[PDB]
Amino acid sequence: MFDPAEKYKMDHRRRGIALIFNHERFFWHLTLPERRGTCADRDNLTRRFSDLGFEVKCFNDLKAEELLLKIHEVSTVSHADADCFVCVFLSHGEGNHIYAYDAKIEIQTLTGLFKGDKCHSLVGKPKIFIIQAARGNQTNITEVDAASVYTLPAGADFLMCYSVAEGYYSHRETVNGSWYIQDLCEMLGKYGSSLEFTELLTLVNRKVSQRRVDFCKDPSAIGKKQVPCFASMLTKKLHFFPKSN
Amino acid sequence: MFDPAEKYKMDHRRRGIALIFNHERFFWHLTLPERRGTCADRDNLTRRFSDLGFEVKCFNDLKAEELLLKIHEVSTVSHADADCFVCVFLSHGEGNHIYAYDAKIEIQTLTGLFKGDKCHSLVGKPKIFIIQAARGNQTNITEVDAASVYTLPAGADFLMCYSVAEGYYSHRETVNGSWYIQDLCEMLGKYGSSLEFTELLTLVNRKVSQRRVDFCKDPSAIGKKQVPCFASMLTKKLHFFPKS
Ligand SMILES: Oc1cc(F)ccc1CNc1ncccc1-c1ccccn1
Repeated sequence: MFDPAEKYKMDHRRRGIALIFNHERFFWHLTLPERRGTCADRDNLTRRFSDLGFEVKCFNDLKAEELLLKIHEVSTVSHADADCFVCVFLSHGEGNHIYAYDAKIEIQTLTGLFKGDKCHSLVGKPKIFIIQAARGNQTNITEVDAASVYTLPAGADFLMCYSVAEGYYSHRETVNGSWYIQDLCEMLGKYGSSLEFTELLTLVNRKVSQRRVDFCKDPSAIGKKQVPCFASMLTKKLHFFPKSN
Repeated sequence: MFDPAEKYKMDHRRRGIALIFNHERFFWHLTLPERRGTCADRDNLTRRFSDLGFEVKCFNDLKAEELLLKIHEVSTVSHADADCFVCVFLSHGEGNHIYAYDAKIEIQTLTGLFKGDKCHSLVGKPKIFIIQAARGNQTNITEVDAASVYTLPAGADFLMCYSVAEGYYSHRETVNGSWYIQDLCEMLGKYGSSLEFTELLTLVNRKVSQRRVDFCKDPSAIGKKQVPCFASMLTKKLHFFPKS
């Protein structure tokens, strides 16, 4: 009775929550550059996830204490009547860390809040983390960052989506936002409501990888290709078909 | 005109090569245990990949020099007439490394041989690495290893398939072989020729994660669940439809 086309049950009362932690500026003593264009990423994601039925909650430039407080709140609330959970980090990072305004936080302690034991109401439901984070260097310009955040998985029924893999480069337009987020949001717009979500992330991999880097205004940006990846521990096909209003 | 259902071109003369590096025993001074049951993994993979049209080349207990020589040979040969490339490591590992018989090798130097620049004849073609490697701890029994190998991606058009993620445990039956390889090989057998390959790996994630660990013969094995993962940098849908 094992079914090769089994779908996650996506017929709960609510789609669920999408958190977006948006980080544009950092405490002076961290000496991290501003992420001009991140607000376009935040707004584009808010529209696309909202249109798929998510209750989107955005937070701008939280300090570590506030960020840990919000994400613990969301993890200890009931998801019993929700299909799934989405969490987005738009920041700088290094290895297994993301930067809040004032300090780095271990990604595993954030994903850990939504694992089986700690969040019973999300057991067997998709938990999707999207991470646009790279190394902070030091009218619509393209800024380019080295990959820095480990493309780690997170546990049963987690999907971890990364803007860039080791040895590649992350691009952000200061007005239009991140290449990865622009291409993710275009694909959510056209295909989010019909295509299997990993099939859609594969389109994003193609779109981002096909962006040409041979004729760049800045000569030092030439050859710096971007290739995203995703680490799936999903156990079923994931669709975001339109819900009953 | 951008196509949301675009498939990798899988209509070349040959499917391509599948390498399987099978490591059962290790140099005494490494203090690594034998991997009893790995030969079942090697044989099960050989049958399933052969049935999908791969030219399977197996190597048993190569030392670092021999392993680097074989994999460099395969990387510098023409893949122009091939659909794709598969490479399987059945060994112990730690972090960024896999064990040959005598020493550890950086996984990135092995995958790096098949990247764009270094292997022009595989550009735009799927490069699939399958890694059954965990920490060597010091009739058909179940041995259990802590996850140890980083679940890293490689580059454009690579798919990296891992038996186990951080915090989970890898299981091997000393006769029937690894849980991950048994479930992978069952799914290749039933669905390899019809299903999209990442869809099939998702079935393997479910099969392996549903294997119960509450009533184990060894009490210290209770609660040690196994969850695999894959890191995709594929740009299109990957199918292994029967060739003609
Ligand atoms: O994936 C990236 C991305 C990068 F930007 C730079 C390096 C890597 C590869 N490292 C890993 N990838 C997956 C899981 C764990 C690690 C890891 C953990 C601890 C120490 C080293 N690596």
